[PDB]
Amino acid sequence: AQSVPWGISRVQAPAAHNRGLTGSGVKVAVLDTGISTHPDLNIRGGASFVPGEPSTQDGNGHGTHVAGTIAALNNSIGVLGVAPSAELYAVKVLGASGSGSVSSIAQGLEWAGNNGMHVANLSLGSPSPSATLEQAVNSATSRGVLVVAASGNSGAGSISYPARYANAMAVGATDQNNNRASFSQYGAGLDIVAPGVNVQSTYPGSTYASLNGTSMATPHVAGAAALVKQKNPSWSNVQIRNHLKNTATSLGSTNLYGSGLVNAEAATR
Ligand SMILES: *S(=O)(=O)Cc1ccc(C=C)cc1
Ligand SMILES: [Ca+2]
Ligand SMILES: [Cl-]
Repeated sequence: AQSVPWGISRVQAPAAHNRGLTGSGVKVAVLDTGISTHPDLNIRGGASFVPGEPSTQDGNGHGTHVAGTIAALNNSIGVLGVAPSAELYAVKVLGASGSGSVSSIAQGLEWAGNNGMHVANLSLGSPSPSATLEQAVNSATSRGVLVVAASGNSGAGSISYPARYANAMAVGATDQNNNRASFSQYGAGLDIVAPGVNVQSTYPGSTYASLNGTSMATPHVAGAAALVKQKNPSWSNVQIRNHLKNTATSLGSTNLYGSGLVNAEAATR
């Protein structure tokens, strides 16, 4: 049996699926700890930039979890992604510990821009800026990648990097009441929010697990971007980003929520 995690329903992905929109034909890179082989995922390719971890399999769990929020397969098992037919790429930039470097992350962004990705999900970041990282965000953006990044989990009213950069689409986290999760960073540069509490997804060991974080919110938006790109193949990264924001549901101040809660139904209508 398949179930639909609450956040997938909250962003109204099923309404898009019912119009034939699944993310088919859209390439989405998950820049994270890898993605493990899993019967509810279809991994098309990828690359590793973590020295000593040359495989793209996931020794941590987070990247597999993020991948399933984007793209868990629509079938009779497991869960269901926002964009269940997205073409899914494992771009390992963080090791099994959950950390990498700005260089590995930048290499993953450059890979995305050199390999035809439409969306790059970066459920990662730091409170400090990075010139290396910034250059790579801008380069990927110039190559047509929509960079979608987590705002961070410190609870502060400023957002972390790379989400803070103008050419990243910064995503904060909401709870089941459509309030900002206490940990979700907010403030200048915040673009949008999505579910990030008690998010069930695919997990290594061919299982399913729940996590909290802006890392869980981000892939809802990356998946919604893929739905919008399938509907509107000619659109740029900027057009997709703007449309997601323009069709989001206001939840409160722009400082706290950006444009508000992503709405895949309104974005694909
Ligand atoms: S996540 O699991 O919520 C991990 C994570 C995401 C983002 C940052 C900073 C932007 C840090 C950790
Ligand atoms: Ca499934
Ligand atoms: Cl729906």
